[PDB]
Amino acid sequence: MFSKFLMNVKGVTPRGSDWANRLGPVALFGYGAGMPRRAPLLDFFLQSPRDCDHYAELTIHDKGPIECPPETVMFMPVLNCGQMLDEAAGTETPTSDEWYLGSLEASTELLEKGYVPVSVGGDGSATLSMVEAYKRLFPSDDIVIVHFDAHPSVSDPRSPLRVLLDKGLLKGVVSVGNRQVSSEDRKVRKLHKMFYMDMHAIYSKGLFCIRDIRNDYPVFISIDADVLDPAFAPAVDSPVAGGLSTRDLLHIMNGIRGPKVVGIDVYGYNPDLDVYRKDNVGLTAIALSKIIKEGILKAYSIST
Amino acid sequence: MFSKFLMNVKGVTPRGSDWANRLGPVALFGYGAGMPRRAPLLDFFLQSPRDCDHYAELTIHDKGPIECPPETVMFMPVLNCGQMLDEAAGTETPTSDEWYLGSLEASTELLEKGYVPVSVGGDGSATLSMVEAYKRLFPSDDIVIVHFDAHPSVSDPRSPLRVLLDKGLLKGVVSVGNRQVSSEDRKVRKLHKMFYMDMHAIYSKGLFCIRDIRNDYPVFISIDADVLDPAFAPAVDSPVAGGLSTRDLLHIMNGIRGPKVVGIDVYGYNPDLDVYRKDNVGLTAIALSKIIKEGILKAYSIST
Amino acid sequence: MFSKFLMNVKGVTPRGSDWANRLGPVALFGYGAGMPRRAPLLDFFLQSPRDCDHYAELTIHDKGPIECPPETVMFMPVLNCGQMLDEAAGTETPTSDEWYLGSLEASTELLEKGYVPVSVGGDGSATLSMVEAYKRLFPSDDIVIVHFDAHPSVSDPRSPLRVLLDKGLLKGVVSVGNRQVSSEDRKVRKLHKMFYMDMHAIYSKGLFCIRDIRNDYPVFISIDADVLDPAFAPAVDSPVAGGLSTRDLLHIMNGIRGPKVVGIDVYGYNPDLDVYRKDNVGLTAIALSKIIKEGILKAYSIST
Amino acid sequence: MFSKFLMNVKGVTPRGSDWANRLGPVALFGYGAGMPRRAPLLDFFLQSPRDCDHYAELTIHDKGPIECPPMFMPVLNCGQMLDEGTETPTSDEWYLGSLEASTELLEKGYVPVSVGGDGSATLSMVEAYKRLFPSDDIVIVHFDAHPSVSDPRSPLRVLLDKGLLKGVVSVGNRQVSSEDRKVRKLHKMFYMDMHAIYSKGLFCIRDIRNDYPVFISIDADVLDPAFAPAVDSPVAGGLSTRDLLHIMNGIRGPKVVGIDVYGYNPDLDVYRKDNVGLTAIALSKIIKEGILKAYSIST
Amino acid sequence: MFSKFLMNVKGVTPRGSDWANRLGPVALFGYGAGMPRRAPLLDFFLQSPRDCDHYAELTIHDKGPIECPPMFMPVLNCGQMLDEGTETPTSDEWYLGSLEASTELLEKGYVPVSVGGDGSATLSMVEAYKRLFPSDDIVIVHFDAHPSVSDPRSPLRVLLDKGLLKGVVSVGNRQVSSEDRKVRKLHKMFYMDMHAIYSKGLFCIRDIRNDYPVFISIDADVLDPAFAPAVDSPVAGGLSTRDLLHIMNGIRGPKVVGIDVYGYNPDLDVYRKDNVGLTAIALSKIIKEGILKAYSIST
Amino acid sequence: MFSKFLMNVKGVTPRGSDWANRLGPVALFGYGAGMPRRAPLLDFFLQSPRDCDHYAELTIHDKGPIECPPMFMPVLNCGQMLDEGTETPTSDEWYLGSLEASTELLEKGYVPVSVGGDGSATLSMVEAYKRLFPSDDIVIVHFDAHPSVSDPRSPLRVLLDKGLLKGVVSVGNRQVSSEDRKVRKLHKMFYMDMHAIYSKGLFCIRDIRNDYPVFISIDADVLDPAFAPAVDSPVAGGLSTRDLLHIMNGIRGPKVVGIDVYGYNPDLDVYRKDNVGLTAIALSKIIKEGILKAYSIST
Ligand SMILES: [Mn+2]
Ligand SMILES: [Mn+2]
Ligand SMILES: [Mn+2]
Ligand SMILES: [Mn+2]
Ligand SMILES: [Mn+2]
Ligand SMILES: [Mn+2]
Repeated sequence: MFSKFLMNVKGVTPRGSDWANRLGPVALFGYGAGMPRRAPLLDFFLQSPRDCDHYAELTIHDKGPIECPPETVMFMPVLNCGQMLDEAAGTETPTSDEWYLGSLEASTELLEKGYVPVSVGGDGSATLSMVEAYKRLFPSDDIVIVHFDAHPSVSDPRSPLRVLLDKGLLKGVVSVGNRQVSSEDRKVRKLHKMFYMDMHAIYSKGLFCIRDIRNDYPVFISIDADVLDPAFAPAVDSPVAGGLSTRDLLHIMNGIRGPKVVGIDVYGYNPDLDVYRKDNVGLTAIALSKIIKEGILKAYSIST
Repeated sequence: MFSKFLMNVKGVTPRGSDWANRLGPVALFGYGAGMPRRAPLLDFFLQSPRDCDHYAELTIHDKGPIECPPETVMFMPVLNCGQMLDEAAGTETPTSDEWYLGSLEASTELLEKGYVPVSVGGDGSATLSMVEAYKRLFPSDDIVIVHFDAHPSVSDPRSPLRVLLDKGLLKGVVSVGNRQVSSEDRKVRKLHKMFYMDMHAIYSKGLFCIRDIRNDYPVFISIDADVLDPAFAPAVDSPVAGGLSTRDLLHIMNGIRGPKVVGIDVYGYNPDLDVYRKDNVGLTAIALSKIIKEGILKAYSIST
Repeated sequence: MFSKFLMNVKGVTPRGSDWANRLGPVALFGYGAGMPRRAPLLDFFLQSPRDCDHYAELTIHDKGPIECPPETVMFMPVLNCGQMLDEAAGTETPTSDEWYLGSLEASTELLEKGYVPVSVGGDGSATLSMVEAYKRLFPSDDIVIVHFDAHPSVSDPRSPLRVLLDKGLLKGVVSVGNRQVSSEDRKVRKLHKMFYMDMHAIYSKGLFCIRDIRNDYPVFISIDADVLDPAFAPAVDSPVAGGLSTRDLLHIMNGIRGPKVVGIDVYGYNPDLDVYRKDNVGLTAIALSKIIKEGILKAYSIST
Repeated sequence: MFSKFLMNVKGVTPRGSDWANRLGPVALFGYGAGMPRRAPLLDFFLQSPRDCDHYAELTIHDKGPIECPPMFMPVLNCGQMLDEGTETPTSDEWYLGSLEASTELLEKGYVPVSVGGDGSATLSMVEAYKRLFPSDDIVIVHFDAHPSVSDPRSPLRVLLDKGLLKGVVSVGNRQVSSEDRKVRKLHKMFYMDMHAIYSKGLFCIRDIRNDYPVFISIDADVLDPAFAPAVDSPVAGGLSTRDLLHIMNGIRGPKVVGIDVYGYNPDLDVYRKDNVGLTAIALSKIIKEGILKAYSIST
Repeated sequence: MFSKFLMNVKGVTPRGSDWANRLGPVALFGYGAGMPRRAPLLDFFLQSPRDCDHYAELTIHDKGPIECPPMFMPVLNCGQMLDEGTETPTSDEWYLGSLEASTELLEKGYVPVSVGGDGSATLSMVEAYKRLFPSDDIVIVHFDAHPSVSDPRSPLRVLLDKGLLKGVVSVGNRQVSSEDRKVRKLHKMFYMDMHAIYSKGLFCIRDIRNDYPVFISIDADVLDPAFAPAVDSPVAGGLSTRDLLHIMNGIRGPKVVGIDVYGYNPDLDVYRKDNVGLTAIALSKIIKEGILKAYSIST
Repeated sequence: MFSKFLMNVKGVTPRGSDWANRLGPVALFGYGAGMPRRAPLLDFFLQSPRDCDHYAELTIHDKGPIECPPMFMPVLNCGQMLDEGTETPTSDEWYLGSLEASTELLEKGYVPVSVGGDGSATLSMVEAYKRLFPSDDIVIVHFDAHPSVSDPRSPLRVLLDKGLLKGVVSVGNRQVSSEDRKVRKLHKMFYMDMHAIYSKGLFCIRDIRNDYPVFISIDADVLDPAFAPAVDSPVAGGLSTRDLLHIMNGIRGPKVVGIDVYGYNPDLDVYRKDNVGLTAIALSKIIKEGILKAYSIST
């Protein structure tokens, strides 16, 4: 089912010793749980340009060894691991648990090898397995999640974030851009000392006057695409109007401080729900392609 | 023609005495003058979530009696009155005057029963009849209109707003978000002491630094969908680029002060003009669904 | 090929002596290099309303003589020159050089006659020929370009902007809204004292707190449509997410200071790439129609 | 008695026909009610420079005729109301003296500017204007650390109570009592307190919307005691001189009916080693820009 | 010795049962360690007006019982700690005196407010609170131009070192040494220096997020010397009185454990011609709003 | 004559080879033209603390060799130009004295910092630099309440007229005359007046874009008289000390050619009860951060 994906992942050479005490490198793979079988996002992202908002450039490599560039050239090595699902191994459509353990292995592999995992696409359950993987290899390390979502997503006890909280696994969590808050959410937001920046807060209180995010701990970044306004990311199953611009998000992302990025999860993208140009290119693919690129930049250039 | 709609409306139980000196409740109906017969907005709005931007929840009821929830639970009772036009009573397509008197009755009924009327869909002529209805039952009460529109809409002497002004019916009017101002408009804006916030004013002067709207009088809120940027609400017959985000509008809405809301009119939505996702959901329906919800919130939580 | 266009352009009466020492008038034409043969933008713009953001009105005239309105009525005379390409002269599709010399003549003609040229549509090469034309008639005059683009567009030595720089033709250039900056770009940005406002700068540093653009020299305004966010102008071959709102651009445009506008170039629009409403109207056409109108306003009302 | 002062005022030539449909001119005099006989402020201002914050210049004249120039600012010096017996006027003597003086100057076409005093000049000058122009509506922009409407004797409270004002704006209050709030409610007065201004960020106050003729009243104690200590009953946490200068610039209206700068007590000032007081330096600046406003107010 | 002062404090009636689950009441006393025997501040504040910046009013009582009212603010005046032999107490005499006094007042249900001194009152008052409530966590909001943690003798450094604080916020520092930064690192203290505040724009500081009981400590030298010159070792480029007033308003928390206003030296003040000091006017204002905070703190 | 002062300056060891391609070092001296013989400022600053606003520290040396350290800030004290006969130097004596002194210190590799005076030090120091480095272009950032270019005798007007400057920035002007505007036009000088700064909101001034070597000139009267009253001809509505501190921080450039802090007159100051002047406290702070800028200027 995923075999082909995990096999080469296991055959990935660990990061070189030349990478002495410096951030990176970044391993990138496609994850498609809860989403239709056609997952263009990973493939779409790779064809997109390399130049970033900040003055640096991505370099994507299908194979190792990932050489460490001089701490000055501003290249950003990224290991393409391809799509987790092999769109050839029959028409088998993996289970929830089948997706979890598949993702769990990839992250456990890439982390032990020293790479910073960036899952792309999916329904956000990758956030769960990727975080549990990290605390498995680094039980001492504390983790804080900056979670971009229009939904606080902690009501359902099965929700990836709520689970992490329930299992006493997080040092803290920041909820950026919520605009659909329920009674259950408020209760959980109370019970768990959760810092949160709802939309009316962000927009009315400053916009530019965003004092960054003070984080002293390794950071996991998870971005539900519906955090963006439906006019920027319409390819979502649960859209809520009054969201972030792509620029809005790009800004807040840059202000995330911390020692290291434990991993990154960009999800919520459904191609059957997108808004397409006349050349059949979707708005949300254009939006999320940018965000993924700058997410990788944060993994390479995060600080405190 | 509308008969079926008005009949049950007449059979609506007045607000209970339990509602002692407190805001609400809210009655909601569909109005489709000047728009194609298929009016999904009302139906689309009802299927949308109940949780609001601010920490409260809507409750929609097809029937009375609308019990008053404890002044703490944060539920927001809404009486669904359904679509004014009965899409079954032949293919008769009502007249301008036929729409006016139909709307006029509904508002007169719901107001005497104590409900706050919220018209949804249409071309904005509901604003005219709903306001005249209020001043009919409350001739002593002064009224101020916060009017969201890309067009000042007071040039044509037949325009609902201009008529209200011409008939000496308003204590004042605020024009938010205009970006197509004609010579005739400026003349009328002069003649009638009209306060107004054009787009370049709003955007350049603050954005966040919006000192709210100081209103001492009962407020009618009318929102032409074209006040929003065509990228947020493309389903408009007269789009003008450079408008409000859904967030932009949501913000300014929250800063509307006053004793009570006399009524709310959300209009300008044309489904034949919308931009649709691949699952045939329109951008403007997603946008206006949010706005309607928060409009209802203002009726329940307005102050000075 | 273009003959029909240039012929009447040559037969255009020069601006009257009544236009004593005052800004304008404005000549407008359609330019389609690098774009599909169907170029609706010019035609779409003309059907759009006349009223501006600022309190003035456009007047479009197919023929002279362009009378000077009293310095108070706030009318803005615009000479429609029509589409450069005659969509009738066979299916001949002009060359790069064929487009350059065609454009070069039109600008040279209209400038000597006293008009301010505004090219509409195309791939931005009109910027090159229009500027060289101006310095041909006014070799003493210094020129500064305010360039709106998501790409700095100076890497390729053939690029219109880079060429102008390389040929020592500009007093200065301002690059507004870049978000894809390469190594080559940074080198050229260094070598040529180029002032520039990237997207993260604009958005994080102020937004409203934009101290205008201090220009002491005649200004050429060139606007690649991709400076706008793909949600506002998706009809671009190279979209980059995280761009300007139409409002964003409108704002920054207003803050352009200078003695006179040497010319205006609005380009980057590809109808085969647009996002269309259900009535087959494209988002980018709605956006750029507004921008073109306000661009004309700047030519008539620029100052220092 | 003031005797000599009124003589000069009564003998003042009316504004020229060249002045038709132009703002101004400005009549300036010294008023010392509630303050010690030594009132240096008028003299100190006159000694102060002529160039303004905005790019224009004052021109001061002890006598007419005040000709109208094409970017200069003509000012008629009318001198000190009280002349040097040892007469110490009563409240009514100061009132009727000011009321008469202002009534003259208004008819002459000038814009009256009272300097010094305890703020009672505001009462007589507004009453003077509304006596001559009952058709005109009047709005007062009042700069003060105190709402100054508790005491029924207060010039403002009186003006409000006699149904004489279309509205009042209270800028920079930071000592509001229960009684103050009561009066603020019934007379429906807009007000921008100190905690408000600073929290709202001072810069994003472009202006104050106004369509009626404006009277400007500035209790010196609106400024922080570190900028204007020469005040009876000072309240800390006030405006910088720039803060006030800024907010003044944003005052809109057709015309200025008059200006009253008061609250200055030299026996309470903080003096440099050369015996120049901080408050005299501050208020000298403020007065100059008030005059500029009289010449350049608009909507 | 203080003798008489403690007598009154020990004989203070505890808070009424009407006060149950309401913030307050407030106990107020004068503390003069490190300062000359002439300590006018307490008396000066008491003479100052009662109306606050926010719309409420103080009510001062020399004796109980302090009844709980439905928008008034009850304040218990406990008077000057030192009574007029020529006894000049030692550091330990001031410490044990304050420590005892505060321990009493806390048990009585009152919120202690020390006035005057050198900031050593902060030490004893926090220690008093944590002595009675070891379960309670404590966070200190510290206004000072100096981080004041270099000297191991400093009240703050001691409090931190004894593992007594959940956290500390240092607002308005503008003289930070290498040693200061070292201590700031290991004890993980949040701090908002002067260059930060102004560059971040003062207005967009809505509040400071806090869930634990708060002690407020205000070294007077945090204000610019032009607002509070009566300080030993002044540092220019500080807060306006409004600036401080603003930042104070944004202090969040369940309850105020106590307040210490210090750094005031009358021999160093700048005086008006009527011998009233600038710093007394400034700090009199600040003290009033601190009391309002004790009554209206929340989250 | 200055005699002794120049002796020390001429005998100053040049900057070490360790200093190669590093900003600094800094030479500091006292200059007293146009001011009374009692010039406490230099001594007062030297007595003031060493820690800066930004996290670094000054180290002051009366003599060399000034070794280059890996976050300390070496400062060479050159002392008072005038030594205690009763000689009172002429304009030319102060000019040629300063011009010679600065020419030496520049060749030694040091960055000259004049302290005190009437602003004529700006003239000689710039002339000194352009005498040694005609290839270098120079831009002056000038802090002043007066554009100070009306008088053809003014140091700035002279510098401009002799075609010696690539550009000039005038920050904080609030008294602009017709003649000033004329000179501002022809010499094309950028300027940020007071009404501009405050209306533009002070916080959103990240920096000033500049690619040429910078001379920093600070007339003390740019600050509000409530912060710096010790100035001849004060103008109200100026910068807070923080305001100036902030704007200074945003000065960009490759190197600082020199710094001139002037306008301080102790006979005009406002003194605390212990006879310490407000302006000495303010300007002592400002001088320290100027030195930090010399060490940390960039683009
Ligand atoms: Mn979501
Ligand atoms: Mn409209
Ligand atoms: Mn481009
Ligand atoms: Mn007062
Ligand atoms: Mn201190
Ligand atoms: Mn000066």
